[PDB]
Amino acid sequence: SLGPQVAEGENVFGVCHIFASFNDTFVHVTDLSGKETICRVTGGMKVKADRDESSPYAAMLAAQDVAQRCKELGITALHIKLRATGGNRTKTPGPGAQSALRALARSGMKIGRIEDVTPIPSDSTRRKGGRRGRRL
RNA sequence: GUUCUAUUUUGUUGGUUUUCGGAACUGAGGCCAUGAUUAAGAGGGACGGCCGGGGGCAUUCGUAUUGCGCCGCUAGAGGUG
Repeated sequence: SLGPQVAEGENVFGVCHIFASFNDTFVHVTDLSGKETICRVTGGMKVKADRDESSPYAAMLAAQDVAQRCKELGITALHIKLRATGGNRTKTPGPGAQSALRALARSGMKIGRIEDVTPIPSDSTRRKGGRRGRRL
């Protein structure tokens, strides 16, 4: 919550691990090595309904809570890690990904670099489901 | 040359093996236009390089999933129309 940095000289950098699932929106702010984190508020905490924890409404509210909480410390430069479900499951980011990318800069924080660190398998195991799949 | 014999035969009577006619063995020959059609827009096999997620054995690398050990923050995380 205290920053000994000078405002005019440099900006304190950081990274964000934005997990985009089909039923939740995880945004996770940690420091440049990733061991010691800062703040993690989800899209399921901002809405009192499990149906819309990956809705675009839920994702941009989590960015504002990150924007309000991290402003107390002083980290304005924020790198971005876009992470999908990965593995044998889908590698496509969920619908609550772009809006989490979209709101937090508008509250006043500065964007670093965007990277895809999705847990993509080289060669994965058997995907969940049978030989016919998730028929419905 | 070796083995055997049908024989015409010794003017008619008794011995003998030759020439005589044959069947087989063996030796030196002469001679033959002296004996082999090609290699299938078929193959077999060889040779020489190249080619193959071809096979088997050993070796090596790579995420990912699950779980464990350590650290930081958390009241929600999963799942579904």
